[PDB]
Amino acid sequence: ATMGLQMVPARIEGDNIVLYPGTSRIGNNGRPANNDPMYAAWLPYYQNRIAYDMAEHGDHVRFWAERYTRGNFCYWRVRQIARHNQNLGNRPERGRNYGQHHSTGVI
RNA sequence: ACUGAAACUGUAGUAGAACCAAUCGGGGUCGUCAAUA
Repeated sequence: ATMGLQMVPARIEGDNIVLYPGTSRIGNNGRPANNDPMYAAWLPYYQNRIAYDMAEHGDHVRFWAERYTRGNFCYWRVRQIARHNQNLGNRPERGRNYGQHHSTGVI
């Protein structure tokens, strides 16, 4: 279960697998370096739900995200999301803390 | 400036000899499963 920290989001694109670390950078061991955020955004899907403006696997999407904190780590919480053609709208304000998930306001 | 006639292409001969539809295989048995937050 510790091995999941060492995995980067990836997409194959032709004969290449292309890594997508996002705003964070791949540390030497493969974990997100120096406590920068998780390589993928978290799309709240079940316990809190962010429908478009429900997204499915492999939807190309454009979205706002907010850096949120829990425990030793932080991540980009998807705040609102649109299909890549649509417009995601104006910058959202400070998100609500969702239990132990605390907003940083970096959006 | 006188049509020849009459005559069974029949008679004898086994599409057959040899070749395995076969070779191997206990109707058997134990460790999880799942990936997030």
